[PDB]
Amino acid sequence: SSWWSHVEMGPPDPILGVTEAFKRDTNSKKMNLGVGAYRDDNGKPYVLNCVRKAEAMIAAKKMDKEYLPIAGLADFTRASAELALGENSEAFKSGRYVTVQGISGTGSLRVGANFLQRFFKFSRDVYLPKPSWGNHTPIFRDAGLQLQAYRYYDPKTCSLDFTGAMEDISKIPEKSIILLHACAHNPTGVDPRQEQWKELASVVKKRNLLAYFDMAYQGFASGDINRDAWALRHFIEQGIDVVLSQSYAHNMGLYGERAGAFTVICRDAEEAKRVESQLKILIRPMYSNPPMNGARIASLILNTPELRKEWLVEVKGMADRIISMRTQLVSNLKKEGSSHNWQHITDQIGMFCFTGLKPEQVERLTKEFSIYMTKDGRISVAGVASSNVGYLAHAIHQVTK
Amino acid sequence: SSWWSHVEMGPPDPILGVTEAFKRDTNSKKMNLGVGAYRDDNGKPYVLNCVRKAEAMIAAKKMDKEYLPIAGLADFTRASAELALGENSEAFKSGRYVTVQGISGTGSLRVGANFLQRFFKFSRDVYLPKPSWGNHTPIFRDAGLQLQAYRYYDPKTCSLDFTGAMEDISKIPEKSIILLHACAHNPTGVDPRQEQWKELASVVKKRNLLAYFDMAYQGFASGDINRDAWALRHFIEQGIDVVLSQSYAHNMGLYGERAGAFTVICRDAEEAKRVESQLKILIRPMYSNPPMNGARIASLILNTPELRKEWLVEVKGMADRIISMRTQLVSNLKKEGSSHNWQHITDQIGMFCFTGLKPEQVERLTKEFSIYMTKDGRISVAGVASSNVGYLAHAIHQVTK
Ligand SMILES: Cc1ncc(COP(=O)(O)O)c(CN[C@@H](CC(=O)O)C(=O)O)c1O
Ligand SMILES: Cc1ncc(COP(=O)(O)O)c(CN[C@@H](CC(=O)O)C(=O)O)c1O
Repeated sequence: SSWWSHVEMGPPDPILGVTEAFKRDTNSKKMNLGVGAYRDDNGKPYVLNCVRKAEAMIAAKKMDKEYLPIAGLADFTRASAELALGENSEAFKSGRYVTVQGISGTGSLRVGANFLQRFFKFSRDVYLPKPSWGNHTPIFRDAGLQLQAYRYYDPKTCSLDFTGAMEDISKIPEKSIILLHACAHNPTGVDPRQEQWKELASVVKKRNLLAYFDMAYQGFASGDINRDAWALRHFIEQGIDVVLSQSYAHNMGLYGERAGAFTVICRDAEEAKRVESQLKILIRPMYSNPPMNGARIASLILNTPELRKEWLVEVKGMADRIISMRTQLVSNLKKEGSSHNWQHITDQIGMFCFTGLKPEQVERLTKEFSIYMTKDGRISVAGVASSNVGYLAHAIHQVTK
Repeated sequence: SSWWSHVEMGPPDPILGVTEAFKRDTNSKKMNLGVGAYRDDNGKPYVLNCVRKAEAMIAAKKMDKEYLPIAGLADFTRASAELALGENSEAFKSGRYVTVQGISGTGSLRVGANFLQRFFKFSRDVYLPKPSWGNHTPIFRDAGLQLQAYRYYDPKTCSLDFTGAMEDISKIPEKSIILLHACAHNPTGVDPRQEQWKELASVVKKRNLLAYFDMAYQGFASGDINRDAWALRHFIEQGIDVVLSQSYAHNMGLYGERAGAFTVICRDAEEAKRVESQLKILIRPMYSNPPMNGARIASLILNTPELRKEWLVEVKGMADRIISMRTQLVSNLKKEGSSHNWQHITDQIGMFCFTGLKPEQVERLTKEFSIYMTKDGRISVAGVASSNVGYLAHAIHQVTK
C-alpha cells in the first residue's frame, strides 16, 4: 500500500473519449463524428486562409514570447467584447464591461463559475437546459455550485418545448443563475425563435435571475455573426447585465491553440475596474497568465480589416457546406430506401444533428461501420465530406432498417 | 445596488503587478527587474535560436490545429519526464510515472494541488520553506489545502539555516506534504548542498512525507541540466515517490506560450494508468485540453538531437551571462565606493539576487531611478545588460550610501 493504491480507474470522457477510441480502429473507412470539429470537403482538418496569413504576419514581425498580463492581450480582449456586443452598443461604448482572455470556452466558463462561487452571494444554483453539453455539469460542480434544470427539448416533436421551458423558468427562485446557449444549442441544434427569445428576456428580467450565456458557436447558426449574437444583445438592451463565455475554437478553427474570453456586464466602468481586479486575483493562482499564440492570431484577424472580411466569407463558406451535407444526408437516406422521417437533420442548425438513435444502434454503427459518435445519438455533420456522405447514409439505414 | 456592488478593489499582484507599474513610467533609463525574465546583453527579450528553428519546422510542415488529448502531446509528455528523471532511471524505464502537459509551471502546480486535495487522504497540510515564491500560498489555498512552514533562509548569514530546517522537518507529522524547490530556490538563490540534500532525503523517507518538487529552473543553478536534476533523482532512487511540476518558461524562454508538466511517481505502470485516468477527469472540467504551440516547439527541441544539443549550449550561454552580470555588479559597487558586503550577489545562483534592501530603499530606487523590483528586496539580475549594470550599481549605492 503506497500513496495511490486507493485511486480507481475512472471512465473515458463521453466526448473526448470518442476520439481516443476512434484513433485505434484500423478500418480505413472509419469516421470520427464525435467531437464537433470542422472538416473540409475532403474530410480533412481545415486551417482557415486568414489564420494562415495571420500566422505569417506574426512570423515576419519576429515577435517576442514574453508573459502577457494576467487578463490577456488587450487588443484581443477589446476585440472579443466588441464581436459579442456589437460596436454601437451602449455597454461597449460606455465601458461597463470587463473581458478577460480565457483558456478557450471551457477555460472562460470555469473562470466565470469560480468567480461566481466566490462573489455571487445570492445563490449556489445554476440552472441548465435539458439536455445541455455534458461538460457543463462538472464545470459548475468542480467550481462549487449546485446544478438544477429547466425543460428545453421535446424528443417526441424534435423541437423546443416552449410551454415547459417557460413554466420551469417562471418558477426558478429570484436571483438564481440560469445558463443559456447564445445560438446553435448543443446538442439539440434547436434555438428559440426571436419572438421566443423576447419572451424569455421578460421572464429573466422579471425574476431577477443572473443570465449566463455560453457563446461557443457565433456564426454557425445562420452563417452571419451579428445575427447569431442577437439574443445576447437583446438581453443587455432590455437591462439584463449578463455574464458570458466566448470560444474561437470552431468559428476560427483555433481548436488546440485555446483562445476564448469571459465577460461581465457591470453597472459602470468603475464597477468594471473592481471586478477586473478580483478576476486577476482568481486567475493568478490558477494558471498565472494565458496562452499567446491563439490570441495573437485572433486579434490580428479581428483588428485587420481585410483579414476580418476574409474571415467572414470563410465562416459563411463553412456553414454553407454543413448545410449541403445535411441536405445530401437526407437525400441519401431516401435513396437508400429509409422509411423514417429524417427532417430534423435538415431542420437543426450548427455542427450537429441530434439523430435520435438508441445506444444499441450507436454501438452497431461503431462495430460494423467504424462510425464513431456520442452515445446520446449526437453526430457531428460538420465532419462529413462529399465522399463519405453515401457511406454514412447506408450505415444509418442498415442499423435503422 | 446591482450584482457586484459589494466586490472590492483587490490589490495588484506582488510580482506581476511590478511589470504593470513599470510599463507606465516615462523614464527612458527604466529597468524592469521584477519578474524573472531573461534579457540578452542589449537588455532585450531573447527568443532562443533553437526555438526560432523549431517554429520554422512547424510552419514548413503545415500542421493542423486540432484538439490535443486531455493529457497533452505524447511526445512532449514522454520527453519532459525523461528530462527530469534521466533516461537510465528505473522509474522512467519501468513506466511507473504519469506525466500530463500542464499550463506552464503554475498550471501544473495547481493541477497537482487539486489532485492532492481530491485524492491525498492522509492530510490537508502543505509545508512551504521560509521564504518561498509568493504564488505558492494562494495556489495551495485556492485548491483547498492548508499551509504550514519550515525554516530555510537565514538573513543574518545570507544562507541556508540547515539546523532549523532539519529541526522543523524532523517534527512535521507523518504523511504530511512538503514542497521543495528542485534547484535555484526562489527567492533566495541558495540551494542545499549535495550532502545536505542527502540528509533531507533520509528525514523525508523516515517521516513518510509526500515530497512535492517545483522544478521551474532546470539548467539555471549550474548551467548543466543533469546536474540541476540531481536531488530530485536522488530522492526517487532512495525510494521516495515524489510528485513534481516542471516549467519551460525560463530554460526555453517560452514564457507566454505556457508549456509545463505535472508528474506523479507511482508503484507500478498499472497504478500510473489509474492516476492518469483521474487526472484527465480533473482537467476536463478545468480547461478541457492544453495549449499546443509551446508543447510542439518544446517536443521538437527535446526530441531532435541537433536541436537539443543546440539548446544545451544556449542554456549554458544564458547562465554564464547571468554570472558575468553578478560579477560586474559587485565590482561596480566597490568602484562606486560602497562599504557594504555584496558577496551574496555572487554567492546566489539562478536568475535573482535576494539583496536585503528595505522597503524604503526599494521605493526610492523606483521613484528616483525608475528601477522596478519586488518589495522583498528581490531583483532579477537576469534582466541586466552590459550597458545598465553601471546605472544599477550607482543607484544601489546612492540608496544604501
Ligand atoms: C456549448 C459548448 N460550450 C463550450 C464549449 C467549449 O469549447 P472549447 O473549450 O474547446 O473552446 C463547447 C465545445 N463542445 C465540443 C467540444 C468538446 O466537448 O470538447 C463538443 O464536441 O460538444 C461547446 O459545445
Ligand atoms: C519557483 C517558481 N515556480 C513556478 C513558477 C511558475 O512559472 P510559470 O507559470 O510562468 O511557468 C515560477 C515563476 N516565477 C517567476 C514568474 C512569476 O512569478 O510569474 C518569478 O518572477 O518569481 C517560479 O519562480
